[PDB]
Amino acid sequence: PFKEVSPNSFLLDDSHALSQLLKKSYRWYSPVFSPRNVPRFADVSSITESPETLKAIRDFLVQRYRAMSPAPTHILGFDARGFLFGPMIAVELEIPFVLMRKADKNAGLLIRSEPYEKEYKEAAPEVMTIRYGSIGKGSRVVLIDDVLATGGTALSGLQLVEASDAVVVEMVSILSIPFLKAAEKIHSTANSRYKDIKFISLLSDDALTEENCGDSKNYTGPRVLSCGDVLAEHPH
Amino acid sequence: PFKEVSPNSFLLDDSHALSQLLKKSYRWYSPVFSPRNVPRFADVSSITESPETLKAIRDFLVQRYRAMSPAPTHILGFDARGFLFGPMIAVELEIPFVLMRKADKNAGLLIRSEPYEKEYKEAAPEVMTIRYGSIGKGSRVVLIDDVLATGGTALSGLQLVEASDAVVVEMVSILSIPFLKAAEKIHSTANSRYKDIKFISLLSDDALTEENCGDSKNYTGPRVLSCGDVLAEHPH
Repeated sequence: PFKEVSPNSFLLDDSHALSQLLKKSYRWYSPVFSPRNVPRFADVSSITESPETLKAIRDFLVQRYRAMSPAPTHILGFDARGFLFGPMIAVELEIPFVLMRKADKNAGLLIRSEPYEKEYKEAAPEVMTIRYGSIGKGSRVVLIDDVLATGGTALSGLQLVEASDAVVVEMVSILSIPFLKAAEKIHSTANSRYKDIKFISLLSDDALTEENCGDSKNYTGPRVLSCGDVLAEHPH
Repeated sequence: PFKEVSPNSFLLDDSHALSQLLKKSYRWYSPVFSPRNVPRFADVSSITESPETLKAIRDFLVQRYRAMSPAPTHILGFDARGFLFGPMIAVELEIPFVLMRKADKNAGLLIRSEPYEKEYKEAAPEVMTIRYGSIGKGSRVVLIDDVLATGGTALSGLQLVEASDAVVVEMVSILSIPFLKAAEKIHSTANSRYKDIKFISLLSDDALTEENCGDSKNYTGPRVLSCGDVLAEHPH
């Protein structure tokens, strides 16, 4: 079951088989072996390439929403890693999977989010969208993505669902980075207007150790190799 | 069953329930209501937001790969729309779902594709990657994406699987645009080196009519609305 680690922010108890599987499967990479400058980049591929882990995520969440009352009406996934988990849950629940993407990636009349201005040593916030009418009045939406880091896109999701005159069931993520205090900040911003938004995570990055490092040890070459170069490494 | 519309390019017979459901569900948008300058932008959301259609795609393809011999070992989906269909099939087949993404989106040591130079009135081709070792020697990979248009990324997929010393089972897409002759061009390029690559599609865009137009009729406003503006349209 989910334990409240902080107000309206729940974490799956680490005894659960899903939590153990995630801890075992996850792989993170350091700057030299990743595309972003963060200490540990948690690779979503380490999850999707694991059949057992992918199935455990699907089963747990589907069971969770089937037993939920009132039941969710929609699943809104974030571009692009949220697309990896949303559809397999939505197909079982038999509800629509809506896409949250940048305007230049979305079709139809769109509704755009309004991100806050960035703070010193910033990092530009993303304006995200959903098609106008993809979610209606009375819709109960589950927001999904792989990792809850700073919470920028989660806030975009909240704004878009609110603008649509619908309610957020909860923000679910496979992994959370509690240090970045996304849930805490969202829960207090603008006089606690989002205080009632529930956040659920299946694993905390604090559970990831050196054993989860996917970095190649004692490697001094480039991070990216051309397909022609890789071809020359074997008889073909 | 799949019919050969051209050498190694198969289309699901339009009598199939899956083909009928796709024709009924699909929605396309013209330039003013889409993010790309094409006559008809086939919106993948019209598929994912349709529970019945999403389930029909999952059931058909899963059944197809379970009855396949030798059975596929991996499913490689294209960023980001391929992420929408791959995982729900891979979870049932209990095989890995590998991600093909641009280098600045992928973790670990990567293998990059080598796209051809563009032709007059061009449109810059994308260099795509997969993590080195995500697919090994002897792997039988199914490539998946929503639409087969020019085939640029499909070729990247083929190159990456080939470089990995693995074989392509087939390139599958929900929708194909036969007019752009992607299958024909890939099958002849570089002295027919990819002649044996099978292409399967579930629906041809020629089946999409005006009835599938998602455009708002007699609308003169902007394509994108801010969440604040949408909020003012209803009591809140």
